[PDB]
Amino acid sequence: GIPQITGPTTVNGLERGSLTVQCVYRSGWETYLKWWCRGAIWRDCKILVKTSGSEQEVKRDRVSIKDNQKNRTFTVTMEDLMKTDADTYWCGIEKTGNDLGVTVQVTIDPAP
Repeated sequence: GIPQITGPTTVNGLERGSLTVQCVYRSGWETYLKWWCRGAIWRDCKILVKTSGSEQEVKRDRVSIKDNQKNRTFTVTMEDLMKTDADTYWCGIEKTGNDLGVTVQVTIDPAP
C-alpha cells in the first residue's frame, strides 16, 4: 500500500441499527490520538470521540472507538443510528504537531 491513512469510501447503517468503520494507518502512527469527527470541512469538524493514543476503548454517547495498534487499524462504532447521522465524517490521527485524515461517507436507511 501507499496512502498513510485508509478507510471505506462509504458505510451504510439502518435506523436504530449499528455500523462500524475501520481505518487503517501505516507504521508510525500507532501512538497518535485517533478520532471520529463529523462534517465535511476539517476546520469546523465536530469531534464525536477520540482515544488517548492507547488501546483503551473510549465511548461518548452513541459512538465508541478502539485502536488496535498491532493491526494498525482503529474501529469506530456508532450505535442506535438515526436518520440525521447521515453525513460526511473523518477518520483522524493526531499528535504533537502532525495529523492525517480520510473522509468516510455515512448513509442511514430507515425501517419501520
